[PDB]
Amino acid sequence: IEQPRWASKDSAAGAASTPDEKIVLEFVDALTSNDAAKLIEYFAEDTMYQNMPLPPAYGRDAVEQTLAGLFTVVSVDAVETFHIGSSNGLVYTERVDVLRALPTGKSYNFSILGVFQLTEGKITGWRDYFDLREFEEAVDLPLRG
Repeated sequence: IEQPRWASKDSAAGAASTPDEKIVLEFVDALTSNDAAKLIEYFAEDTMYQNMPLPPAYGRDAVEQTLAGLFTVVSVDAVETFHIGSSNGLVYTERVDVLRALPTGKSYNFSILGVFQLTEGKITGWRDYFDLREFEEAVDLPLRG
């Protein structure tokens, strides 16, 4: 999985330079855990998680459940973060997630730009934007949108 032509060293993951950037980098790196119980610890009680524009999860319980549901049908095999940056309390990750369907073994590269909001170092919001065309096939759960 190569570096894109448009990747900029000035915003590379290794150049993350605020507490929030470093926390978010750590979190998306921990996605390969496939471990909802570990991942949920990064979230505030008052929080949200959405794969745009699918129905959002609000509240830590809902986030935990949807993360747990994901890892029953999908392994996040790799996360490759090309850019990380932050502005006005928001953190951006321009990246690629590699998802492998557990029942088919088929692998999928998703180009993602995600925005995170943290409050006192805990995730208050997380919205990933990417193409969902292959998402319905890749995740063996009914899309609810």
